[PDB]
Amino acid sequence: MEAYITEMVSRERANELEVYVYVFPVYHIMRAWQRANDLPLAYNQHTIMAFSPVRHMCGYTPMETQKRHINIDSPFERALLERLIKNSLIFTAERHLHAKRVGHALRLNQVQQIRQVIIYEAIELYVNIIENRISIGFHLTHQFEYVYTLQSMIEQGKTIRPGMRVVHSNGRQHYTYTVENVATYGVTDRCPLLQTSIYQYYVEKGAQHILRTFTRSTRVIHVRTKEQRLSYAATLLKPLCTFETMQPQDVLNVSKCIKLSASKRMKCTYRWIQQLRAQYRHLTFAPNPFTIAQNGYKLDQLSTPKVHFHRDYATVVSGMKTGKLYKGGNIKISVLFDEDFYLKHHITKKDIYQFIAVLQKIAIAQGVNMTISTSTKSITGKFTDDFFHHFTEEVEALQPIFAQTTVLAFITSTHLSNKKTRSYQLLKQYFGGKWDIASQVITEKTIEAFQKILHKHGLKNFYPNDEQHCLRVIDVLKNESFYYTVMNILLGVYVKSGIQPWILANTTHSDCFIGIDVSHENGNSAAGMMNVIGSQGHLIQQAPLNGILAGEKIDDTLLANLLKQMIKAYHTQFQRFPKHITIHRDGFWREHTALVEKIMSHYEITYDIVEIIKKPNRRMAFFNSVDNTFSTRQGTVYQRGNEAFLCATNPQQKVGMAQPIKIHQVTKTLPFSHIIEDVYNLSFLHIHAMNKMRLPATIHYADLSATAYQRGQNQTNLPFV
DNA sequence: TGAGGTAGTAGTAT
Ligand SMILES: [Mn+2]
Repeated sequence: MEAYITEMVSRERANELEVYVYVFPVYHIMRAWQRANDLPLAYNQHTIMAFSPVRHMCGYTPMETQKRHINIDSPFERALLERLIKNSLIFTAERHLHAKRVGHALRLNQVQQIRQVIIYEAIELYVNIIENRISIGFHLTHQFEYVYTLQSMIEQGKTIRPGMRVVHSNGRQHYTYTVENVATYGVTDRCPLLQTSIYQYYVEKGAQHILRTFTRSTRVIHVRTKEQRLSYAATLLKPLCTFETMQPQDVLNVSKCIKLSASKRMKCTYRWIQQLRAQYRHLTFAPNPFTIAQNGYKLDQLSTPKVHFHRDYATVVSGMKTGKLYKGGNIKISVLFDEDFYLKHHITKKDIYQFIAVLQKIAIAQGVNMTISTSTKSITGKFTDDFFHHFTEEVEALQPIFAQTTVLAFITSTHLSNKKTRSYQLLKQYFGGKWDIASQVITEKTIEAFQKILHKHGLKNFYPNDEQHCLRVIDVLKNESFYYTVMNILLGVYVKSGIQPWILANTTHSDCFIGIDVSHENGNSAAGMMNVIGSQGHLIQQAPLNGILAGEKIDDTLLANLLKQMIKAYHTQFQRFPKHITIHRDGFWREHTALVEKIMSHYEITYDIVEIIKKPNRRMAFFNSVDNTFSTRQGTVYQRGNEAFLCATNPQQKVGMAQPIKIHQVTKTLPFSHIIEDVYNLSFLHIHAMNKMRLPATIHYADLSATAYQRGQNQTNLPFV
């Protein structure tokens, strides 16, 4: 009943390894040496490192050669030794375990074949030197390949098209290409760039077992990558297998296969790692090197925080069941009903308004009183099927109608999804973007589910302005699974109209939180800076944060202005300066710390900077020796120095296994345990959803805001539910 | 788009 991680710590030391170093005044030298000598090597700017002497120099003379130990005071040599260890492990895996290097991973034995789709297990490896100790980390994954070549595809009657991505796969070979155009040259005719025919090229390079499969019926396919413009036969190329291109039935089955439980995933990972280390011999490990005791980690268990609605509650769900919201008020809603509901799915405006009435009756028990606007009688029927085909042309005149209100847009899913209409994108970029008008979209699927559940019980006649019937519907929905759908819709409306459903019951150790998230994509790098002003969970402001481009560091001046603005916002809304500010960064802190120090020393505020890593590429679990099963516990921390792994979620077997979060503190103002607890506790502020998110609010809402900003979509401040 | 979880969809040959 002990904790495990997917890491190993070597029993040697970084400076106790005897390595050979060559210095040149150099990729091609290393390639020639690997070709001639069959050894693992590594390179850097002008240095080559090896575990054994290189016999054949291939006509190259280094100035000096040493057999020695590395200097652990130089990042250069530590990185070089890490590369050498990684390459030696890859070399061992390729020779003694039958692995292949595909992309950045090692393909392993095939595990399942589903309708001309092959699933291969894979694994990827990481090497780091942590204070004169060598640590090896490893992650399991999956890969997919077809069975049929392009020659079989052209035989079956299909047509090859430009822009399709294809793969050349053999033993110890793997290459990725894009189809340019099918050529009519044929194998017999000489290829223009090849200076001869494909058959002649292969027979010069060795006929082997490839020319035997060649025949005059095969075709020649051009290939376009970068500028090389390769070209060869259709017998060797295969279409790429990826979840995007796979057929929906294959997508369903393959997704059902690559979603393994904790036990299967961890047992497979450890089985292959033990097989690999039975052949590796440059480093040694314990008989069981996978426990956290062997890795130097400390184990801590966190507890669930309490939340505040009007009294303290153990969980969010119970508080939402039988509580009143932290900050209620009045909400002015509207309706955007398209006649396509009635035309295609036989849903009338009367049923929509009965649904909205049930929403109002649910909301009134939570201290929220929302009323329908009176400007929904002039237009009557305006959102016809032709309206959505001219949304940009017909949207301008509707602004006075929907001014200062929250729009409940009832739009059919086809209009939202179809590329000709693009209802969701245009609706968001107009309402929330140009007019700052919140809106919650509901598709016909939700209303059809509601009607089906009504039909299951006694529908009767839902009279308008009837209390007994709406109370009965509320009671029947109380035990339904559609209840969470209703509650998520209501929470979205609340947050988009300035309602705060709950806060943290207890105050955090820090006084204020600032979250930075840069999500660089294409040629426009938008970002979102937050300020969770409360140590209780409140939000005060947000930032545009879009000048930065190409995902580099934030400019010093803009960062200075943004922290100044955030501090001023705290001072104005609290009438005092905060004692301590904790900064959460999404990714790696690449900003300049001197400006932060100067700015927050001018105001006499202590600060801490914390990095949160969304994808640590590691997995943690508890092994139960009695039953031989791996499990996971929410709120588990592995601690080593100023780095930690946190389990902040509890999924079930049908979806997979929990993803840990990695936390890294780069300052020393506060204890690390307090920082870990704050990160965990800010993840219970999912005021938009009934079920729990994994990241803390400072960066979850930051990534949502940045995503909204890139797409072009104290008053309302979180209109992105 | 009712919402989250996870896991890949991610993050020198011719
Ligand atoms: Mn939403």
